Amino acid sequence: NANLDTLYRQVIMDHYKNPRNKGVLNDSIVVDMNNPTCGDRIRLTMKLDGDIVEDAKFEGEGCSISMASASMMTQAIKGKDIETALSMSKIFSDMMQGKEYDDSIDLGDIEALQGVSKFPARIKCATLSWKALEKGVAKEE
Ligand SMILES: [Zn+2]
Repeated sequence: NANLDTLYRQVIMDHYKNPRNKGVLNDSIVVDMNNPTCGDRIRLTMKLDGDIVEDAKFEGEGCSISMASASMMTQAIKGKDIETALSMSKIFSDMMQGKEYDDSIDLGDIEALQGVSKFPARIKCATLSWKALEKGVAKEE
């Protein structure tokens, strides 16, 4: 269990200390979202080719959970259509609240964030980036 806890922590820390897709995209949708209680803030940019998430980057500062989740999300949604990305967001939200471990879609590293469901107050952290995604694609309708 100690090694297993360390393995969960190492996946999350790999995404936190080696974040994927840091930065700001050219010619993109910009969404800002903040979690004032924990103090997490994310700026998600998304380059859409019509309804295709052609690219997605994020900048931010926050806890390990929120920034790791943003890294994993940007990596997971790249190349998907808006509809699929929103389905993935809903699947992840349900997985965070404990409703459905729907592995119909392979969420990869995102599933390590299931650990955070152990502490309910950090669920918001884990979902910050996904909320940004939804705000992003309700902006360009
Ligand atoms: Zn946080």
